[PDB]
Amino acid sequence: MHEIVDKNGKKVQKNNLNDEIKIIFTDLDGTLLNSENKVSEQNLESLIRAQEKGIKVVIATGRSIFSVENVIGEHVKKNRISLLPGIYMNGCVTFDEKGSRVIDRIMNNDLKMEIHEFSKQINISKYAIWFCLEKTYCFEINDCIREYMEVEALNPDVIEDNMLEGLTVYKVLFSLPENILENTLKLCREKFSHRINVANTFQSYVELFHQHTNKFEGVKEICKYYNISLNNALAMGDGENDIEMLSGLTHSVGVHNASEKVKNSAAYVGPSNNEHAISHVLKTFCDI
Ligand SMILES: [Cl-]
Ligand SMILES: [Mg+2]
Repeated sequence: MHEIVDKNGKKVQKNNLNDEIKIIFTDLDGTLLNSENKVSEQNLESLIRAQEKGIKVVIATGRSIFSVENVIGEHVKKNRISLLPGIYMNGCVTFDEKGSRVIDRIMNNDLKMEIHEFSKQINISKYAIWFCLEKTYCFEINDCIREYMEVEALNPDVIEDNMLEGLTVYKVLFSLPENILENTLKLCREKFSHRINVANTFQSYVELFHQHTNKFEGVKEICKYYNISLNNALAMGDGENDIEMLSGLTHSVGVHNASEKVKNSAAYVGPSNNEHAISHVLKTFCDI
């Protein structure tokens, strides 16, 4: 499966498009990266041609820039994928090309502690990874924290419970067991509606971050930087934390592996992340 189709299942054709796509925003895990957390050669080959044609490709991830650099560092070192500008921590940390934070949305400290106390009260504090600007922290290590470290490719430093109060954080990620994902998700959303964003971003990850921030806020700021109209931008993703940027832009692609809620928010449905998604996006929308 290597096609991109609209809501009616009709293939998108370049000659039918009246908008030049100048910039592509793409999620990392589950979108650009395959199940092996690698950039396929087909994708890599298309990204090279994109640079040649001056098409900007921007990462839009819940990850920090640091963990991203650890996963695709080889591609960054060869200047084949730029991390700046980039949208990180679900928009809460969005950088321009100068590494300046055009969005810097820290979590309120009272809310931080309330989330923390709540997590301990329901015993998911052990699964919590707290994100500062430069470092991540946890309170213990278990099979679920282990599972997080392996995929994230950047280990949190272990700290005591009392230390969280002194930290300035942007988000918390709960690497939960699959057997308490659904219920824990209800409790967080019930407890913290109109207080903080709650999203099941990847596998059994539950991320909490600034209520009025998301990836699409990052998209708007970066498009504004380069004087690019949103109509000349394209977003692609697979997760709940991509919904805002997929529905916010006229041109957006939900990869096949995405859920139905995610696909419905996107303008188009494309190949899975294991099927060289961005390669085909670049073909259809930018003519290679
Ligand atoms: Cl993500
Ligand atoms: Mg994803």
